[PDB]
Amino acid sequence: APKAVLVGLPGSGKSTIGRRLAKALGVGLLDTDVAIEQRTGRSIADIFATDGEQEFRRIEEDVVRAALADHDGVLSLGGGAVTSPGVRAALAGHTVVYLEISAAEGVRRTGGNTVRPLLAGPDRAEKYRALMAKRAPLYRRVATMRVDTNRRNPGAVVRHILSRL
Ligand SMILES: Nc1ncnc2c1ncn2[C@@H]1O[C@H](COP(=O)(O)OP(=O)(O)O)[C@@H](O)[C@H]1O
Ligand SMILES: O=C(O)C1=C[C@@H](O)[C@H](O)[C@H](O)C1
Ligand SMILES: [Cl-]
Repeated sequence: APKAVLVGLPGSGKSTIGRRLAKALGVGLLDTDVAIEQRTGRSIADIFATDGEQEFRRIEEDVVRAALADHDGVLSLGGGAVTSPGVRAALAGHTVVYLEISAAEGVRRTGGNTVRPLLAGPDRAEKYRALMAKRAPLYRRVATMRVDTNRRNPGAVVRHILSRL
């Protein structure tokens, strides 16, 4: 089982806090987004564009289930993995760290638009707040630890988690 599974909105720090937390624990980071682009050989954008979200979500879920069983390090989920109920089910019993971020900050953290199909285009503030409205209940539902990352720097978020594992 992972030492911890990080979830939260795009730009909440999953990948960054993931890396740093893995380094601190001396374990591997598995980043499901990364695991998908390797498993498929495609970008996340290319999948969303050629295959659609439903098809991404299915590939994501399979990867997520395997990671949850096979990885003993830090597992960072794609930002919308929690929208799959099979994902949410496979999370039950795990150490799930919900990185919380305000919309204004999240908007700004994602502002060099990392790809992110679902944040792409203009009206990014609006889209980000709508992602938050829909997913926040889902993150809270799967979370065993909620960490506010709003005015905490990545090292402090890492320490807050480490101290609570
Ligand atoms: N606690 C934090 N404080 C400041 N910037 C952060 C923090 N967490 C992440 N970031 C920055 O925000 C950007 C998005 O982080 P990332 O780890 O890619 O988020 P996610 O994996 O959740 O999309 C990165 O440049 C990272 O450097
Ligand atoms: O639905 C989402 O919020 C996301 C999906 C993909 O772009 C990536 O899996 C990412 O981490 C965000
Ligand atoms: Cl994300």
